[PDB]
Amino acid sequence: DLGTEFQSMGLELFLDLVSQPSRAVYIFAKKNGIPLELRTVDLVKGQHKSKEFLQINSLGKLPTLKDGDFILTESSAILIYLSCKYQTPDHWYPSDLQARARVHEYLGWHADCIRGTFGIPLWVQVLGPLIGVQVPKEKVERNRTAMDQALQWLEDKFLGDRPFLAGQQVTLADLMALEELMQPVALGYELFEGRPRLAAWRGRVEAFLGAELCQEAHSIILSILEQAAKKTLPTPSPEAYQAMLLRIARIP
Amino acid sequence: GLELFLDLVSQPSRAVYIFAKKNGIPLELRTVDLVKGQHKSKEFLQINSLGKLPTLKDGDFILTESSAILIYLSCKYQTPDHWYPSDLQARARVHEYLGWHADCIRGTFGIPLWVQVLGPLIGVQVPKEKVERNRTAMDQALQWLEDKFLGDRPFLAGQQVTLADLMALEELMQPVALGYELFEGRPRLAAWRGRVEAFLGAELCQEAHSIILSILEQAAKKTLPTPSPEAYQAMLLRIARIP
Ligand SMILES: N[C@@H](CCC(=O)N[C@@H](CS)C(=O)NCC(=O)O)C(=O)O
Ligand SMILES: N[C@@H](CCC(=O)N[C@@H](CS)C(=O)NCC(=O)O)C(=O)O
Repeated sequence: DLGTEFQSMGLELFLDLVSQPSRAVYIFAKKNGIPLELRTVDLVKGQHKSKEFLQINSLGKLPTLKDGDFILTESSAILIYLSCKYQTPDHWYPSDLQARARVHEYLGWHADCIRGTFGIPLWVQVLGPLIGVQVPKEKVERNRTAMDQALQWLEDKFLGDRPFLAGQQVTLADLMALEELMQPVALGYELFEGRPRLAAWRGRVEAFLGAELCQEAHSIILSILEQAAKKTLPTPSPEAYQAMLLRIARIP
Repeated sequence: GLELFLDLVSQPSRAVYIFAKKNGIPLELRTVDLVKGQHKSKEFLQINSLGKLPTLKDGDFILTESSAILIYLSCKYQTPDHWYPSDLQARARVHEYLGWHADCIRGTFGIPLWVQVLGPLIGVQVPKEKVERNRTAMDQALQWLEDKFLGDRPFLAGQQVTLADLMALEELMQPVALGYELFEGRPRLAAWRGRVEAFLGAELCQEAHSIILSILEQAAKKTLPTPSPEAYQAMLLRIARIP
């Protein structure tokens, strides 16, 4: 038992930029100059279900942080953990009791109404057809309606007449939300059209993060539909296939 | 004074109720009857536009989400550190559980109430295929609870009871109350429940679980309220997101 499933010199982030929470953690680290050894784990190929990866995260999900012997999953937990270990600027995760509660409030609602809803178009347009499975139209339509309702709440409850989702500055909440919303955008769902306040929010977040950073975070997802069309994606392993079938059958 | 809007039929409502009672945080409890539809009434929507429970009102500061409310209260009233430890890694274990919980527990464990009580109340059956898929999903999630989170440790995020255990126990009680004996065959999980329940106290557990433990019989006796049209609408949407 040599622990050769090989460490980098420092902090390791196991990720795939096709994944929304992977992109959120990637961006946070890059923007703050947190030195991470990025380890690519190819979801479509099934490397997350490889013997090697399951030794690191038994759940076989991305992203995963490895800080020495300390292995941490869940983007929200990773983002917060990095923020306090690397003492990032307060605005991301405010200390103030109430401003922090607003971030935790968004992250909780996000997990219910954004996560698991906005990623469905990749399954419909790319990943299902990749393994010969079509998502029924009734479900696609239901998903479109749910996305619309969630965006409406995003504007009305969280953003309102304010600049960011949880107050006056960019927080972990804005990062999490943007990267989920990018998944359908990259597949040609024009989510920001007809929604000016959300559109301006997007520009505000991207302006803050920086074009070059956004560009390289989103590169892979912005190209995936065209790659699928030209049949250049990996063939899923049997383990990825199993997981894919389960995810597709979780679509309501 | 603090106000907590809740219904003890609701899992996250129960989690917050328990935390506050156990720590003696003085709350004005404000019952909002979910089955009736009071959560979609105009007066409650003036409090939480999302129309969901639980909701906390601290002066003119209105906060939703049980996880966020639990953390807020923990800091506000400076409760024993173990619930929400300050230590960087012990804290992350709590947040890690809460994130996974929101994916794999919340939305899966509540389904049997919809299958057995709430759907039938408004004339809608959940298809057998979905009930079986749900049973399989609960069993996979329980397995992860035991293998990844508990392991051979006493609680879900370490050596002491945290917010994670409270959230987990109250979701797991929903099917238990409806006759799913999900602790059968799972010694680590059964032991964990014993530990948590011993810490909270028998009386507090009984108060928190009384309503959900009597709901099946209320459905059988036909004594549940008639949902408002707004509640009916929300019910139909919830039922249709069952996969
Ligand atoms: N709530 C988790 C979600 C993690 C997650 O489900 N990640 C996906 C990629 S976006 C994954 O690894 N899926 C592979 C699988 O479930 O087999 C987080 O934000 O970290
Ligand atoms: N993630 C939220 C979930 C809140 C929630 O969905 N509560 C349910 C009752 S358990 C509710 O109010 N449902 C009514 C509806 O959605 O119309 C939390 O833990 O507070």
